Amino acid sequence: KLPPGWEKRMSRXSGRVYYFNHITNASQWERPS
Repeated sequence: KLPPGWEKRMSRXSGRVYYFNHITNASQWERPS
């Protein structure tokens, strides 16, 4: 599973997947380990 707080999203816009963290407000293109 994704680590705590992380959600996989897609901007169906560009079709790019990204990840967002609810705890920290961080976002990143790559899947968290």
